[PDB]
Amino acid sequence: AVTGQVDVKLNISTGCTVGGSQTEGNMNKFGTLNFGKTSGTWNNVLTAEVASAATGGNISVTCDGTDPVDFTVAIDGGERTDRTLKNTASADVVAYNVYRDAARTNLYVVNQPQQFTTVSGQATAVPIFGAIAPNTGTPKAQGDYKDTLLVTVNF
Amino acid sequence: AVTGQVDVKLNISTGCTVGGSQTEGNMNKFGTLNFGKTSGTWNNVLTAEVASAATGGNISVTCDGTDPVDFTVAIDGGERTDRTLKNTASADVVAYNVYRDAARTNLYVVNQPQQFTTVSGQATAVPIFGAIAPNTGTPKAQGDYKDTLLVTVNF
Amino acid sequence: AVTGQVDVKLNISTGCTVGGSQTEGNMNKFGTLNFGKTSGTWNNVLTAEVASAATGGNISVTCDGTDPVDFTVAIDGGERTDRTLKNTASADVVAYNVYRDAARTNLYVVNQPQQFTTVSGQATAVPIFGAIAPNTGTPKAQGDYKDTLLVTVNF
Amino acid sequence: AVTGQVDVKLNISTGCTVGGSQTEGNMNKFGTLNFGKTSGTWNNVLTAEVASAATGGNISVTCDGTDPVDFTVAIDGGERTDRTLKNTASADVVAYNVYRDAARTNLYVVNQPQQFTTVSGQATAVPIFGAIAPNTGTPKAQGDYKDTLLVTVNF
Repeated sequence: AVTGQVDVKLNISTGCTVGGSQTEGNMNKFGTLNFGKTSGTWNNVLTAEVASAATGGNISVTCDGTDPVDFTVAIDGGERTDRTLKNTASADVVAYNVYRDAARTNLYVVNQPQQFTTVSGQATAVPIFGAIAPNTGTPKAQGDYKDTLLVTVNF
Repeated sequence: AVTGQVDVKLNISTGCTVGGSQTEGNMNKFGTLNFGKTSGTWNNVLTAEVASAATGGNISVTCDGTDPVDFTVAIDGGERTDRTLKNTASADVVAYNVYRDAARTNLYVVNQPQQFTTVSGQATAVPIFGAIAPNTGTPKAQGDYKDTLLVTVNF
Repeated sequence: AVTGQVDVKLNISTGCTVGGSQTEGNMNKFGTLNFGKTSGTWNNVLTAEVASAATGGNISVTCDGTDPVDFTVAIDGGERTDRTLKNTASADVVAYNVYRDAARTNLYVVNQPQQFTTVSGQATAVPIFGAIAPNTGTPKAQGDYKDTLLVTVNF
Repeated sequence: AVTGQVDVKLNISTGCTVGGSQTEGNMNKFGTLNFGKTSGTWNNVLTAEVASAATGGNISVTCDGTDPVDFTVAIDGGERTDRTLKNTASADVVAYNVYRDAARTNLYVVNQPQQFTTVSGQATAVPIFGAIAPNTGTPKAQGDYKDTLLVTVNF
């Protein structure tokens, strides 16, 4: 019998809120990274942007304050922690990655706070740009591949 | 701490691929819209066609299927979202537009899926015809003007 | 082309001057009406006096003459013309008013010359007493609320 | 025509409020310092405490916050600026003073911020102890003597 304590805390004072999300039960549904349909072996880098579940556009984070606030954005490694989509039925995997800029260069490194700014009376967008490498080796099995990345807007 | 979910998806079954592109790092380099050299004030509409980065000709989209597939083409508004080329050093801008037909009539409207057909055993070309209005007012500063339009072949 | 005339005039002879002001560029900075810090919903009437920008005390108007001079004081309605402070970022407003006497009774009516006396070898103070009504309804958003009342010492 | 600017400000964020007051029109009525009845020449120091206009007891200042807040209290010199009560009809004056502690030692010096503490979930009382010197010289005229001290709770 090892009984222990867990201090719970919350500082209600002046915070920042994330728009574009829908409450799926008790977990915020931020959006979808829909690469679309594809064949077994694709030569072009499959690429799609996150579509917020609430509006359809990009996640719009706004801060409830007057002065500028510097908030951070961190995305985790997905269900299996290595950013791989898994086929619903078979065990095939599809490696992918999420970048922050339009040219697939600034990668949202696993469990890292990619910095962000937010200004007076405005909603800043959180671009989560997906990208998949060209698979020109083995044709992955037919079906639907999925993953649930947990995006962590933290301060 | 606002943690949220982003569902990632990919339907590997029977897709369409875009030829004529080169993988620039992790972003597909589709081509170049080279208007060429010009003077400060041009009276003629400057006009050039996209040159695929892989072959030099037009982007050739082919679909990996037997039955005809109807795929769409969407081009965005460029780096600044208003189709303006920017001088590398100064802040001068050069407004332009991309059309689909040879007579500069069917405009690729910003973020719009201009429809396209593709047939059995064939590669369909994606004509991205550039066009710039005659500037007979103020002479833009010397140098190189650039823009990076993101073409979005989606299904 | 409607060209018209604007007669400019100035009577240099024997005038009155306002002390306690600092020249902000080409506009006389008379002072500050600092109500201080407050919570979303205040039950007490928030009340503060003008603090001259030059000395810190009350605006001291003196007249350059020997015989008594009767000069007037007029304050306008603020930036939006209805005496409301505006949040720097959001569009929330905070209604207020400026009175002349210590008991918040003699109101400086919008664009009205509240009379004043000035005597031999003396500086008369211009009490601009601010007052804000008790807001016990809706909590205004966090941040800084501002307004710039133009005080018009005229003869 | 000397037109000038008066910057108005208010920081709505997390403030402190004063209880025990009643809004007399647009001016907070804090209380009454009632020395009571007296004869022309009194040998004993006349002494009474402030009675809040809202409850009848002492002014109870509470701060709308969790952590302790250090607020200040400043009282001015009365209507004539020398702490003298004036007869309603005649010009006789009665010098007095307001102290902070029960032994008439810690004087609320004119226009001075006598410091104060306020703690979690509590209302701190503001003791305004009045005191009048023994007049054993000239008998002041009959009638009612009054004064209106402006108490300034500031942060």
